[PDB]
Amino acid sequence: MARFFIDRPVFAWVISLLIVLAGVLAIRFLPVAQYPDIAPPVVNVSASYPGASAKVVEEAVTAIIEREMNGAPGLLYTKATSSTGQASLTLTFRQGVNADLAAVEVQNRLKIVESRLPESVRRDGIYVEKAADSIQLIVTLTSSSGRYDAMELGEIASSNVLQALRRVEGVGKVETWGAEYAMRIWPDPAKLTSMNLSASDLVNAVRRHNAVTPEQFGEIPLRLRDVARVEFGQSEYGFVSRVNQMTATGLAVKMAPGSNAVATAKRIRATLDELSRYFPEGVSYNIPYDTSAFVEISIRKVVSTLLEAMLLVFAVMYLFMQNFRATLIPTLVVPVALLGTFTVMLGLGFSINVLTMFGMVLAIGILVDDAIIVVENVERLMAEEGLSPHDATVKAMRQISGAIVGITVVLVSVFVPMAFFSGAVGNIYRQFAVTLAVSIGFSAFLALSLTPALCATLLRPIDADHHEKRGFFGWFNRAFLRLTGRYRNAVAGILARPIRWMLVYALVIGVVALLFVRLPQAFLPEEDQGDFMIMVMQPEGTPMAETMANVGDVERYLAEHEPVAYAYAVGGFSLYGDGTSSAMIFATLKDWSERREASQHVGAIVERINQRFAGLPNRTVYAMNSPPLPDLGSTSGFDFRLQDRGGVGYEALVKARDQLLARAAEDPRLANVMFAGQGEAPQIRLDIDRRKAETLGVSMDEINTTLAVMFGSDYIGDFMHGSQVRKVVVQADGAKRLGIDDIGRLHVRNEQGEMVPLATFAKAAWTLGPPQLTRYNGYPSFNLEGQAAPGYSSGEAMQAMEQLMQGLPEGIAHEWSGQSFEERLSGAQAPALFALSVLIVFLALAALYESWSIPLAVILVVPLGVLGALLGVSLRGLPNDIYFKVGLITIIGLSAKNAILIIEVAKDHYQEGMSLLQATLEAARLRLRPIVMTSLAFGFGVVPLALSSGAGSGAQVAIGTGVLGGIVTATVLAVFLVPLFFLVVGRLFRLRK
Amino acid sequence: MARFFIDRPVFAWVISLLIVLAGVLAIRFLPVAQYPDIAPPVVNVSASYPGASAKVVEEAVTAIIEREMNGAPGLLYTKATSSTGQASLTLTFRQGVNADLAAVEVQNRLKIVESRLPESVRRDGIYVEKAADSIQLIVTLTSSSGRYDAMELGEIASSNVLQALRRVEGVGKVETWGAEYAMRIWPDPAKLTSMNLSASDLVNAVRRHNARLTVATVKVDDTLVTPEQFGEIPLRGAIRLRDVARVEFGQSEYGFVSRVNQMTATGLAVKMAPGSNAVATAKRIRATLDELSRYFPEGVSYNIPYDTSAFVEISIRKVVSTLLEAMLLVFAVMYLFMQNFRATLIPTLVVPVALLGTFTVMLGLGFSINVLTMFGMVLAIGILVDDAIIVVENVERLMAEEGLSPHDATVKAMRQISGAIVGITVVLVSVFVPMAFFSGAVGNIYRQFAVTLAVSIGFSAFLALSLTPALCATLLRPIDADHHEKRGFFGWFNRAFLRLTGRYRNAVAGILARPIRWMLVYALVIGVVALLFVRLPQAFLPEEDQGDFMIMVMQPEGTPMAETMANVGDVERYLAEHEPVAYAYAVGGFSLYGDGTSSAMIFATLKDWSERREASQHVGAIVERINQRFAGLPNRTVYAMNSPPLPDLGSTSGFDFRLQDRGGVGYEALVKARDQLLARAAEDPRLANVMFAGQGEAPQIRLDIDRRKAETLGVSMDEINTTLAVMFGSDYIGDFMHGSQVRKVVVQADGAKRLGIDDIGRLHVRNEQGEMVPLATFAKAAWTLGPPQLTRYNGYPSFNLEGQAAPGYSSGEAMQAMEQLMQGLPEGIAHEWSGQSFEERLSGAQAPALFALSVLIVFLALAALYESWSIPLAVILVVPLGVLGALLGVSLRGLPNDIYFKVGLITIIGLSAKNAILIIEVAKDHYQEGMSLLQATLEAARLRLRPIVMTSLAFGFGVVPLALSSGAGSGAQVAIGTGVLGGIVTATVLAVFLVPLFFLVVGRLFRLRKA
Repeated sequence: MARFFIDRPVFAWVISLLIVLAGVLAIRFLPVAQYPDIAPPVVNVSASYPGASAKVVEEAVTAIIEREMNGAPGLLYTKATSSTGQASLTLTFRQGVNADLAAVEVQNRLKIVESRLPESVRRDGIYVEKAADSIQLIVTLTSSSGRYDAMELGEIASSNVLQALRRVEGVGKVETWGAEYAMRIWPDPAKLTSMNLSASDLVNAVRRHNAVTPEQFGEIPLRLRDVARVEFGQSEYGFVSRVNQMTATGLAVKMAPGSNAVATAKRIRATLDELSRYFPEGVSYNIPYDTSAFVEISIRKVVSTLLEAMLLVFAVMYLFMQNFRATLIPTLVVPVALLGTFTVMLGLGFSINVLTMFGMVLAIGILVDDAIIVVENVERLMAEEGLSPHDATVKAMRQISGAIVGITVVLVSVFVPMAFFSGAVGNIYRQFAVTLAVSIGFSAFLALSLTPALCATLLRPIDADHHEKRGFFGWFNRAFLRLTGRYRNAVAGILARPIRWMLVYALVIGVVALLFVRLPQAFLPEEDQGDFMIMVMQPEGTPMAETMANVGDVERYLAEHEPVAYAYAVGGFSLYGDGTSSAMIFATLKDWSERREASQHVGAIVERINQRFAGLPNRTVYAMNSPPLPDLGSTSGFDFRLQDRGGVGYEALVKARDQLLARAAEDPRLANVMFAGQGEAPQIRLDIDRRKAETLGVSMDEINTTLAVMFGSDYIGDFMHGSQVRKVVVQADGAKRLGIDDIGRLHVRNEQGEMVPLATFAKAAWTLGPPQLTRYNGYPSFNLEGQAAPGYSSGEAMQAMEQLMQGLPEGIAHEWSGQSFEERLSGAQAPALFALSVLIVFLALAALYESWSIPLAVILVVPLGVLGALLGVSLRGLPNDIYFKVGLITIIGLSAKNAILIIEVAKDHYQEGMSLLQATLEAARLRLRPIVMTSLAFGFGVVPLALSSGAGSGAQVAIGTGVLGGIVTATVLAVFLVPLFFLVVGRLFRLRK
Repeated sequence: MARFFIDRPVFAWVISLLIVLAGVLAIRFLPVAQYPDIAPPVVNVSASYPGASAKVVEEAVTAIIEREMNGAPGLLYTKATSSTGQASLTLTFRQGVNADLAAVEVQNRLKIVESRLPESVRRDGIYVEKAADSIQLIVTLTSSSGRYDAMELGEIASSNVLQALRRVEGVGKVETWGAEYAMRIWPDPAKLTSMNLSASDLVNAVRRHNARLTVATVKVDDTLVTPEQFGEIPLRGAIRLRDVARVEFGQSEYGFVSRVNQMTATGLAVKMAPGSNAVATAKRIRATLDELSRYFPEGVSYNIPYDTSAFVEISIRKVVSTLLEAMLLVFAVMYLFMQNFRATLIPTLVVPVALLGTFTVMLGLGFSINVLTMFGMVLAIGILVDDAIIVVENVERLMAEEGLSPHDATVKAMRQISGAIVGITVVLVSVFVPMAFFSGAVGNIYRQFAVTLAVSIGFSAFLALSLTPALCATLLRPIDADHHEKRGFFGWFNRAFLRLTGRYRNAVAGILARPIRWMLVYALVIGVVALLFVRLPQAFLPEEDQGDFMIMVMQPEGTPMAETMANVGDVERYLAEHEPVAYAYAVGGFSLYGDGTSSAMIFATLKDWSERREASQHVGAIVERINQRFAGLPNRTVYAMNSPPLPDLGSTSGFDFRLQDRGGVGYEALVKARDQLLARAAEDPRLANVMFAGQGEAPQIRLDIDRRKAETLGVSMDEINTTLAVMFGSDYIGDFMHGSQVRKVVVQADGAKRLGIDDIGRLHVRNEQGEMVPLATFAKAAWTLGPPQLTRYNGYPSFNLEGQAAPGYSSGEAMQAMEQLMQGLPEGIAHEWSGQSFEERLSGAQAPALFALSVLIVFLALAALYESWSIPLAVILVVPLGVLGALLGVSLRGLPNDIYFKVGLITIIGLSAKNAILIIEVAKDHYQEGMSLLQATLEAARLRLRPIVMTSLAFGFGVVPLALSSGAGSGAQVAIGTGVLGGIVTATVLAVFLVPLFFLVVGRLFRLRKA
């Protein structure tokens, strides 16, 4: 069809312009994110057994539900956490499962197993939801005047902000982190012990008199305040959200799965604008934590990188062609293909993410390659034979179209298999594959439609002045001619002793194998997200005052030695277990431009935070950067599950856990390996004598009420306007300090009501036990989370954990979860990835060139490029990762292209009659210049990624360095060994001459 | 496209290799089953009202739920049954809806009226389930050491076997039947007479006493809910160990009586997860059971008394073996004729690739590998072989007759046949696709695979138009002079076939010479085909010996569990004496009720078919010996389901007549109307056997409560229920009998053995004050004859009537006749057809319409292929010839016009049509050359003789094994065989002697002329 467009330039221009218009419109309509939809579908099942406690809930509810859900279609795995009187089973389904249909199936199974579950549980009702549990944005209301305090701000948010934020499209759930006033003026057992009451008297009297100030609450006849004289109960600070050492209402925002974070954030901000339009007096919304900002800046940076790559490719193509129009043609080819790729992305639903932009940046050189071939040949014909631009273009098309077709076919074929892979790794592969393949296809189409027309119109007959530059360009031309002569001599040398150089090639293959073995595997690299979390782990049940003081210290440190714009945290909420004395500092860093030095990088900041809070047994303040992929995983470190598949028992499982933790501490590869589960806590066991209950005349439930007045919630009447709370909780437990044990002597209200302290009616034990019980995939498990020590990759850390598991008592498994599971999947997929890519290349070439020998040689070419990629990544110290594997695929494609460039022409000349040796040498010379030109163009197009620096540059460096090294060897080695490969193959298989 | 691939062999090779790899992966991922799911999505709602009258159950549970369900999306119809103590509402949903979403909606609608339902049912909880009552495999653990209790064995199973089986790949559910450990309150029958039972009060005390703290690490670890702890719990002399409980309980939780060959075991049913290979899943289960057996304390021997997977596997084996043997026979025939090993190799390579492509498409669409899929695979391999063999034969004959080199011969042969190939592909597509339009998924599968196998001949349009031409262009080597024809059997056979061809040409010339007579013969063929088609019974699926039979002992409404066990033992002994049963596991309850005391299920696995080869040892005869002879007792209704067909939906002329509409007419009035209607239906000749499937009214006793006197007295109605509970009262439960494990507590008068009948309206009742006053003073017990179960259809109490059409009378005609016979019945009563009747009423004329459409499309396509409006008529006329042989064979065999027969007939039509198209195309080409119609026709007949003979011989010999099948799936195999074999024989002979006549007749009639 090339001739058709040659004679119809207007038609080609029309097609190109239509493509450009479609691209612009698609870009306007295309959603923008950072990463594709890697979030695995997740369904949460929640049940409650108020009449039960921990480890009875697990046996009666958790185990039954998890056994029923076993065998669910698409069920990736199951994590079941059973607390006291509450069971939560999160069933993670594999990527590609309809969340709603999955929830439907879960509900069906839940109804099927409902009968087995305790009737109390059935009446309670087990809920099934699909909401994500990852906070994407936080909202805080701050009153500048200070008129509205925590309770007032919380009421304001609940009245306006809360419902409006839920109304916003794209957010699944808005969680509130505020608190409301209460009036817990109730004594401790020290007070009652000094007295002779079991607090039924006073609590009941307060209830009667309610039917009022805290003083008046205490001053109640049993008007004795002293009997109830305690610290002024006020739950207004109950779950205080500490933003920059201040108290503000916390509004966690969890965006709904499959929702554009940027658009959802924008909608949230607009709704907050309206709420502030109806603000009370001084209240204003101050979002302290956001994720979309890094997404936006990353997209901007990659766009800038793309522009720079385009500039560099123009530079190289000019250096070779040395004429503006000739360089102009491929530069015009580039954007059209990119815009068509954008349109296809919109058609397939692929959102504009960092990965697709990486694909475009890599594409640029591959896109220019074909037009480079076309224009180079047209110029050669227009100079050597002096053909008119039209005639030169026609002849060049006649002699170049086959090469164009072959190169495009091999590239698309190499980018085909990766798309078929599933999982989040499959999604990343799909992004890159779609981008590259569609771009290359459109590049070929333009190289056969637009490029010929431009070569026949834009190109003007070169005169002697342009023919002999007599300058730097002339020097380049003469030097390249000299290099071509030396290259011909070198290729003759390569073919002189084929056995020797083939042995060298086999050595190259061996070195490839060794390098691949040495290179450590890893997942996507870390980046300076601009925000991080400092989990202040505290002893379970420690006074919340200690946690709050520690949080204040953290906030001050972040405001003294760190560049933190927003140091937000929640008291009573943490990934430690969400305990009342557990907090997490959701710190947001300042601008990345301000944070330019290495110390100002988030990693160094976190390291300094750990150092500052090192040597603190009281508070384990562990800082962590935001996970690079917040969907598949939630913790920066690996997710290890210590499954008790053998059923060794809880105590034996704990022994295995502690031994593994000690060995991990010994292991140099591992670091910061900690048990996410909370430690054993003292649990009192009141073995109240039921027969004694019968004798006393107070029911066991009546005795339960007596110990509820001893320890139990009863919210009757509050009046404080601050939060407009009408619930004064009579919780004698929390008020003053009832937590201290009463095993010495409990206090009981007998049938008479004389309030004589309980002597032995309750057999208090005050033992200890686990706060929660965790099972993974139906096996009791302990969640051990660690990280790789500096100088070791994540894959190395995972392998270290696996090795240390060896030696644990039989019955202990090393299950992986979260991002660790995806890393295992990627490591398993990598061999299939490369092997399938090479196989598809071979088959495509075989069908294309109607032979097996030609694809055999082209396949022989690949290991050199693979070698170069490995060499570059090792030299820079980068680990093997998904980006490295994609780079490997690209290098396979480029090496195959460079191989074909020589091999096809050599095959043509050989079939004409030229001796295999002679044809090989002649081809090598003829195709030297196109190979070098295209390879340099592609390499310098990838250079900006390799040399990228700053926020969101680790990924760019990771992919670019490997691609650059591969293309470096995919040319230097190829131009010498491809002739050898073809010669040897032609000797092995008698090609038709 | 042949020219392209002829020039590019490696290209075609690559395409074929891609197809092969895709096929391998598809087979790796394809689901495997016996039959595909055809049943419309059905939701079962079950509820239990402990100790409630059937009429009471209908009034509260059945009616409310049924009424509310009306309105669910695609609710095709609603059927409801109200037994005593439980009710079941089957909601049949129209096909196309997702069963899961329907189940969720049903659950929500049940939630809507949960409150209205009685509190006891609320505690029990309405159970909603997608209809999957398919227990494929059964695992039982017998007391191997003779020292393990049934409940002990069940404990071992639940602890270890249950969870492991749940984890096993492709296991939907592992529901169990084994008896457990539940308490059973066992007071004396004089408890109320002596002092008072008032067991309600003490059981409420049990529930109240069991308590846990509400407030946080502090907790209570004291709760007494066990038989031993019942002496420590306050049970309200009064009842306690400290009070007077005495007789505690026994038999723990009496449950499903599990006896594997009269040996106590534990009931552990297993169902396959839908979409999982049953055979492979069975293998997984077997290995897991091996490991667990090693675990077992040498007394828990695992037994498999039931596994449907075995028959599925053996049938699939039969089919696969048939495929392999067919390929071998094709090799044999092609060597017999061509005598060139490479030429023999070519189709033996081409065919499997097309099969694998069919597998790939099948996986893509979602169709699951089933006996239907594989059986029809064996149908189209002959068609697959046919196209490859005609292509290679045309290539080789040019290499022999002419001196064309393999490449040139391939080019010319493809130039000759390609257009015909395209036309034939289209024709076969248009003859197989219409089968999909049927509302029967059986026909849909038999379409999809056969359609993509004619489009495996379309993959041959990418192989036999691409790969086969390429292979012939390369693998074929020029004939080694005449060395291929030596003095051996091969050469003599070749010479003899040449002589036969000469004789055949002379005979065809003779037939053409007198066309009128042979056309009259063809009309006679039409008449014979018609008459044979008339005299043939209609069926849907031929049953086969699965290797197992199910027995259900239905007994009077309630029989003592001891008596039920006695009858079960009698049946089991009879089976162990006069029947070849490998395993005879018996489980109480189950059957229609599901847990009914009278009901009893016997899963009895037969021996291997080899030892049961004798016809009397076939499952049909074995079931025949049962249900009579030993069985047939008046009260003991022991009936053996004679190998319930996996698609339990096939019904030749079954009428699902439902006298649903009540219109206020009393149950008695509806009974009268039912009797009148069934009598009149018996009288009318259009109708046949008509029965009232509902069980006849059994003796009973009612108790008019003294509710008015209870209003006057202090006796509450709940107090009356408690007095019943004292004497005739059970089904309440307890909790926490063994730790977290939740068991039950059941009040039983006089311990286990009350031994009382006169308790009816005799027991005194102490009032609210406590004064002993017989409720019999005002409450009266009266003998009655009430119905066992109340059935309501679409919200109307109905009498399900099952009938068949009288021989020769149309099913729809008989349904109209049923309606007319009803016409005139008392007002308020109406009819509603269900199941097969309902579907037929919806549409029954699909078949003629799509058949006519297929004929029209074929005619148009042939008109395109021949470039004439007259020539296709001959190809159309060819069709009945093939039908003749299938009809003759099925008549001689006596087999019915089953689905297998019909599909095989369609396949034979396709094969004969392909042959006819080839013949007529070649004849037309020769005519267009200039040769006279007669001579061109003769030449075409001569040429298109050897490929047809080879095709027919290979396919027929491949089909012969199936036509001679011996047990182990014999039914379907022999149906397919008989049909295809007869069609092949007659089709081939009549075609080669008549299609030339057809072309000649058309040419003379319509004045065909040169271009």
